[PDB]
Amino acid sequence: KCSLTGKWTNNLGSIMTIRAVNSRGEFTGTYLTAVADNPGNITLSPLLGIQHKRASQPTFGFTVHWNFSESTTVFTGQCFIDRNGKEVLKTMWLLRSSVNDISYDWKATRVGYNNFTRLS
Amino acid sequence: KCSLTGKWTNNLGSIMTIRAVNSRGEFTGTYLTAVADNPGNITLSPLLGIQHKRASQPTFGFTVHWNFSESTTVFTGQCFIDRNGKEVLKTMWLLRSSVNDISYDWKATRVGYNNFTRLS
Amino acid sequence: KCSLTGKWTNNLGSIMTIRAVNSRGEFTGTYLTAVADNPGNITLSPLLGIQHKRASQPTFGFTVHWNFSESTTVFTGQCFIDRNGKEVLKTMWLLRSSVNDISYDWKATRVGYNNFTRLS
Amino acid sequence: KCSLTGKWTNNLGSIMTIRAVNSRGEFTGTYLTAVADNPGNITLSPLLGIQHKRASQPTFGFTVHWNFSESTTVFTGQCFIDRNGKEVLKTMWLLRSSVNDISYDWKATRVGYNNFTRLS
Ligand SMILES: O=C(CCCC[C@@H]1SC[C@@H]2NC(=O)N[C@@H]21)Nc1ccc([N+](=O)[O-])cc1
Ligand SMILES: O=C(CCCC[C@@H]1SC[C@@H]2NC(=O)N[C@@H]21)Nc1ccc([N+](=O)[O-])cc1
Ligand SMILES: O=C(CCCC[C@@H]1SC[C@@H]2NC(=O)N[C@@H]21)Nc1ccc([N+](=O)[O-])cc1
Ligand SMILES: O=C(CCCC[C@@H]1SC[C@@H]2NC(=O)N[C@@H]21)Nc1ccc([N+](=O)[O-])cc1
Repeated sequence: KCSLTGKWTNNLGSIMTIRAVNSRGEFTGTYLTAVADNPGNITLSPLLGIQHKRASQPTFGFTVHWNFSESTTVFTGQCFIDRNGKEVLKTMWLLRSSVNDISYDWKATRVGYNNFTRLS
Repeated sequence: KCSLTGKWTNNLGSIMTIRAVNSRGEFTGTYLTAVADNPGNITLSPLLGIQHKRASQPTFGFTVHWNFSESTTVFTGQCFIDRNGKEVLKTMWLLRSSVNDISYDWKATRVGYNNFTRLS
Repeated sequence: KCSLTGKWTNNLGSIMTIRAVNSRGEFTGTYLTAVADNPGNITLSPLLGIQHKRASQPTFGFTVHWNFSESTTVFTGQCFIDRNGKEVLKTMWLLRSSVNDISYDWKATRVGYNNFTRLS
Repeated sequence: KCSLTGKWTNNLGSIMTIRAVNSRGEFTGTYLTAVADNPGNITLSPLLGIQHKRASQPTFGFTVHWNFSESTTVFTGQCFIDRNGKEVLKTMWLLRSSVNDISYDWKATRVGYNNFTRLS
C-alpha cells in the first residue's frame, strides 16, 4: 500500500510533511517550498487534502495555503509503488495568483509538475 | 468581501455546497457533478479546501474525492465581487485518473475551467 | 462540417483571422490579443497550426508567436457545430514566458481557456 | 544560441526531428511518440511550430497532428543552454481528444510535461 503520511522531497528540492491519513482519506501537513516568486519571503505553509483509501496506488489532491503570499497551489497525482516497494508521487499542480479584478483573471493560473520521493 | 460558504453552480450544471470557513480558511463541503466518465454512477462527493481569509477577493483551492470513481479533482481560483456585489468563482481544475503503473502516468491528468455563481 | 478559415473572436475580446487550410490541414493567420502583460505593447502576431481534415468537428492546434513579447502561446481545441449550424471553438491554451535559466522553469507556464465564435 | 533544428528525445522515449528554422522562426518536422492510447496504431506524425529568433534561449510552440488518431497535441517551452553548451527543451503540453459533441468537451484535454535532449 501507498499512504501519503511521512516526509517527501520533490525534484525542485521542496519538502513536505504529511500527517496521519484518516479513514476518509483526509490529511494535513506542511509544505516548505524551495522556490517562490519572492523566495526571501518563504515560510512553512499548511496543506490539506484527500487521498483514496482502499486503493493500493491511490490518487489524491491537496491545497497549499501559502503563509507568505496571497496565492494558493493545488496538487493532484497518484502514489505508485514499484516492484521493490519504492514509492513515488507523480503530481501536477496549478498555482493561482491573486489579481486585482476579473479583467486580469486570464493571467492568474500557472501549471506544472512535480515528482516526490520519500526523504528517508 | 467575497465569501465561499454557501451554495454554488457552475457552467456545466454541477453544484456544490460549502460549509463554514474556519479561522485558518479551511472548509468542507459536498460536490454534485453534472458530468462524469460514467454519469450513471455519479454520487455526492466530499470536498476539502483552504481559502485566504484577509483578502476581499481571496484565492483558494479544494480537493474533491469522488465517491464513485478512483479519480480525484482539484480546483483553484479566485472569488471576485463586481460593482453590484455579485460573486463569481473563476477556477481552473486538474482531474487525476488512476492508472496501473508509472509508465501510464503521462495520460492521467485532465485540465479545464469552471466559472461558479451563487445559487439564488 | 466545422471550418477554421475565417474571422473569430473569443470571450476575452481577442480576434484572429485564419487563412485557407491546405490539404494537410495546415493554416496561418494573425492574432490580436485584447490582453497582455503589457497591453500598451500589443501588436498583431502570426499564428501557425494544423487541424484534422476529414472530421466534421476537427481537433486542431496552433502557435502564436507574440511579436511584442518573448513569450509564446499554444492553443488546442475542437470545432463544434450545433443544430443550427453555429460554430464554436472550444480551446485550452498554454502561455510560455521566457525565464533566465532552467532553475526558473517552474514558473514559466500559464494555462487557461478560450471559447471562440465567428465574427458575423 | 539554441535552435530547435535537429533530433531530440524526451523522458518518455519519444523522438522528434525538426528541420530548418526560417527567418520568422517557423519550423516543421516529425514526431514519433513512444506512447499513445492505442500504441499499436502509432505512426510517424508531422509537427509545425514557431520559435523566437533573436533570443539565445527562445520560447517556442508546436502542434503535432497525429496521423493515426483524431487527437492533436500542442507543446510549448523554452530551449536552455547550460554553462557547458548542453541544450534542453523544457516543455509542457496539451493533448486534445476528439469528442462527439460539446457536452463531452470538459473531458477532452489532457496536460503534461516533457524534457527533451539532443539525440547526438
Ligand atoms: O511563489 C508563490 C508561492 C510558492 C509557490 C511554489 C510553487 S507550488 C508549485 C511548485 N512546486 C514547488 O514545490 N514549488 C513551486 N506564488 C506566486 C509566485 C509568483 C507570483 N507572480 O505574480 O509572479 C504570484 C504568486
Ligand atoms: O468522471 C470522473 C469523476 C467526476 C469528474 C467531474 C469533472 S471535475 C472537473 C469538471 N467540473 C465539473 O463540475 N465536473 C467535471 N472522473 C473520470 C473521468 C474520465 C475518466 N477516463 O478514463 O476517461 C476517468 C475518471
Ligand atoms: O502577454 C503576453 C503575450 C500575450 C498573451 C495573451 C494571452 S494568450 C491566452 C489568452 N487568450 C487571449 O486571447 N489572450 C491571452 N505574455 C506574457 C504575459 C505575462 C508575463 N508575465 O511575466 O507576467 C509574460 C508574458
Ligand atoms: O494517444 C494519442 C496520440 C499520441 C499522444 C502522445 C502524447 S503527446 C504528449 C506526450 N508526450 C509524448 O512524447 N507522447 C505523449 N492520443 C489520444 C490518447 C487517448 C485518447 N482517449 O480517448 O483515451 C484519445 C487520443
